[PDB]
Amino acid sequence: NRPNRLIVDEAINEDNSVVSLSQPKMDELQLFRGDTVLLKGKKRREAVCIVLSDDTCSDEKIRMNRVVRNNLRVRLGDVISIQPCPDVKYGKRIHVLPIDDTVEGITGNLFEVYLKPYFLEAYRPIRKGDIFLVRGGMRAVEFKVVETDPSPYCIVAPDTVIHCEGEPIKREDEEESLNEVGYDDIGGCRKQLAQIKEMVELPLRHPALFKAIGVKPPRGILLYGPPGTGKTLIARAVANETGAFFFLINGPEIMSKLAGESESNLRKAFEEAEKNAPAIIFIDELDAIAPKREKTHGEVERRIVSQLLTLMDGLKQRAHVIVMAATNRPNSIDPALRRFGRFDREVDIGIPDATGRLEILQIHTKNMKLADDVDLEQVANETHGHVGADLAALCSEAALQAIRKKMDLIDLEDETIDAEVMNSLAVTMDDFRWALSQSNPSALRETVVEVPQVTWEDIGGLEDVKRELQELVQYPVEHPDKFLKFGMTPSKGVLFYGPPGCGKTLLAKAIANECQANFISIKGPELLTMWFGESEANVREIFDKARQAAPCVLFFDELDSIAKARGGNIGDGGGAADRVINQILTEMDGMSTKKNVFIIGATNRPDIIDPAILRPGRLDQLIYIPLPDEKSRVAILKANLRKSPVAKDVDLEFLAKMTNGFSGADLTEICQRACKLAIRESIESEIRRERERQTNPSAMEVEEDDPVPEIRRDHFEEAMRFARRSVSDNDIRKYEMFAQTLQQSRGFGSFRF
Amino acid sequence: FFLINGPEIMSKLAGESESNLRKAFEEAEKNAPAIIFIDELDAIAPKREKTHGEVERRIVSQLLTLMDGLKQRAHVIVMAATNRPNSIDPALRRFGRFDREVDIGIPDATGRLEILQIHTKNMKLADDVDLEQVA
Amino acid sequence: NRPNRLIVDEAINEDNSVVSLSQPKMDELQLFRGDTVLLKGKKRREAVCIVLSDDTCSDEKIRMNRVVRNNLRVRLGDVISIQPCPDVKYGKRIHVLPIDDTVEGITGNL
Repeated sequence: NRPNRLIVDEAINEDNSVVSLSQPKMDELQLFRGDTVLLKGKKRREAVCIVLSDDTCSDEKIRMNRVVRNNLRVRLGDVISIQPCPDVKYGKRIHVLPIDDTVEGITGNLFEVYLKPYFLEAYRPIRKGDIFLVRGGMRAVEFKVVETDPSPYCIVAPDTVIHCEGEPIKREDEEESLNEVGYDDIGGCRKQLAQIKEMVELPLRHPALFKAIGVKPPRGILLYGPPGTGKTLIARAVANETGAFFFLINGPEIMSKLAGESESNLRKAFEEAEKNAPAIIFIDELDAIAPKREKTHGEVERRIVSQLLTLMDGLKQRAHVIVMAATNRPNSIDPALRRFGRFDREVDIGIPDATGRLEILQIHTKNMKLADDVDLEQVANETHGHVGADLAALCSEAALQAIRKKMDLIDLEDETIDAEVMNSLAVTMDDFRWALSQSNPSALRETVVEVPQVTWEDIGGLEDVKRELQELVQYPVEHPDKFLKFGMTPSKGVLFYGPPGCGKTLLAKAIANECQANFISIKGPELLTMWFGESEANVREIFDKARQAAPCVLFFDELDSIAKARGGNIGDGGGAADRVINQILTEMDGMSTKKNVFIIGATNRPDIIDPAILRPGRLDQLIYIPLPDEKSRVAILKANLRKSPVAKDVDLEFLAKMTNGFSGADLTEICQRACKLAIRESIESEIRRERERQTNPSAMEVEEDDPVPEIRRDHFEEAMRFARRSVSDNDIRKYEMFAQTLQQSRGFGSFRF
Repeated sequence: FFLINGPEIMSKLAGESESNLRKAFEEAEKNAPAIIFIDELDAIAPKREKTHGEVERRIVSQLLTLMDGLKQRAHVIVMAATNRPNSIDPALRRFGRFDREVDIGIPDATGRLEILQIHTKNMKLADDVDLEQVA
Repeated sequence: NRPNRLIVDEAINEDNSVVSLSQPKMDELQLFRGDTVLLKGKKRREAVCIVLSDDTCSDEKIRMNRVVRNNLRVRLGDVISIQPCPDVKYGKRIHVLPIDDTVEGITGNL
């Protein structure tokens, strides 16, 4: 219509396709009932204008029938210009092709039924997959018109010779055409995408603008995007939306085994596309595969690369040519085309944001069931780890889990498959959450494999530490607000300088279970490689994966091992490792974005720490965790008892008093030993009862006959007699000295005037 | 069934194996709602990341084109016969062939004994073969 | 399927190919002499079987015989009704090919 769009919400008429001719609509656009002005809808939309001017009763609003919007595969409220468009022209002999799902079951001759329904709903919709108000024949007679350029909307006239439907159009092909890939069907990084999309379109939509500029437009940019992000899918969909002489290319076809056959085929394709109309091609990282006569020794490949470069960058290459390049290697090493003029531009693609994730999720759900039981906004807010095609796969997995539950929640339902039941299945926030827990990011899916992790509730003590971890996690959710208020960035991570060997893996697992993001963990065993220089390459790969997967954590296991105290003292391997560690630290601190990371490290001792890494900035924070206290001992005992048969026979307070800060792992081991003794006693009692093999029907008054359904204080005393108390006084002194050294730098007052 | 040995997919002519695989996939698709068995698929490629082989890169591109095709499975099953269940293969690097892994109930432990019992019960008359020895 | 487990008991008729229909199938299948009673079964089963139902006396158990299960390749309790013969397609030249077992053991030519 105009930049002032028609508010098509509720037409004055209630037919299938009747635009309510507003006083403004019927006046500014001469939209009379006989005026069959074709509305400028979406995706080549045109029809006969059913004027529904009802300004006499109330204020006539410019509204199209909601049935028209539902039919035309559009939304109600669009702008459409009321003029006779050529998409529905005048025609003498128009081909008629009734659909197979429409021709089958129809009553009478096709011409007889059609002419009967030809006059009915003449001003119906003829847009993309538009369902005209074709009611008649006592059946779903889908008047599948050819919708040809000559008279796509057939006026009721005997002149229109109804050509026989030479083929009954199958419903599957019709659905596939309706299930097309649109430009708005992608979403995501619209800010970047439109920059190239409008650039391409305006050059064709307003070529006069390009002429007035005096500068030619690009010949097709390169999509430097993360692989498998739907980037291939997104490019294909964008090409499908564009109405141009497109001819995508693939590397497999680009690799011929004959003498120059691939290059000749590529040249022929380019020439045919140029001769056709607006050329559009798709590439798959064959330029990162281009040796540039320098990377590799494959001359035939190099020859093909050079010929392609000349074709795309040469004397009078082409007009109306769009060489769209999809960089499957995001860091496409193409020293030849990836420059000014040789490449048109470079489109950078990757993972979306939380808002973009929500948009993509909404797009996926739009073609899905009700999902009323599932809160999409909360799920998208939670789903801050996966993105793009990963998010789409997650949605598919949630649908599959809900469907598997419902089909399992029902019988096979092969006789009465209640579509109402299927719709009611929809999607559950329970099913969605179950899949999401089952789901994980694809990058981590090839990177890490988690094991069971107990919740922070199972974590005993470290209340201040738990609070700090919670604050760090919440920083991700509201850090925009904090930066807006103060303007201060958060810390990266803290070195959990815990008691020596007290077990910090427990803390790490508890954090990971309590973690709400993509928490990754380092491994001290996989630090170095025999291949020269591979260590920093592994380090670089890890850092890059972390930067890609924000928010993320880096549980630096064997922090002392990587620290190597000084670094670079003796041995060539030692020097190389020190260099790699320094490079990793510099990558960590720092010349990058540093979006969301967590430096979680536990070392043997502060002396074992890397002096440079231990320095601030390189070290964000540190947790010089001491050994367990009596209250901590009681907490650990309770946590252990959370899954055990308890008793009051042995006093937990007395146990803590006798502990004198003994190792909590020792207490857990003592509990395990007591439980094992009780279980063995129960097994022996059961064996003894079975020895008298049912001597009486009521031989066992307690059928289980649990001899130790509670904790035997005798077992506790026996475990105490064989206690460990692994707290080394020399190790105590060493950890205390390290802590005292740390605290020596500490100590400050109010410092307030 | 379309058994496709990974070793059989190794050719000296760059693309010849890839072109043959694409042709076989198309022929099976035109044939019926068939099932493709990608034998030795895990070692069939290095995902063109660990290896600098341009042939490997071409094979990966063909797979991402052939295996990931626009409705290229008209009721067709691309069953990727991985060499090892946990082998970190090329498709581990490129999780596009397993762009969706089905929640499917995996095997059992007495399935060794069960399969031995089936084989003995298939046509064998070894009555004196004790089932305890089989277990 | 249905929540009530179908009782797999002995068929009323001794022959495997002949079975007794249930109460609902006693009169549901119309007995026609000029048209073969093709029962709708599993694997495109169009079998011209009898409409002999023991439902006129008692509730005949819905269960196949010892060889009927391997014959029809249908599970116990599966619903089978008299429907149009889908395995019987009339064509311009529709002839049944012979086999060696059809030739071997039979007197004269196949």
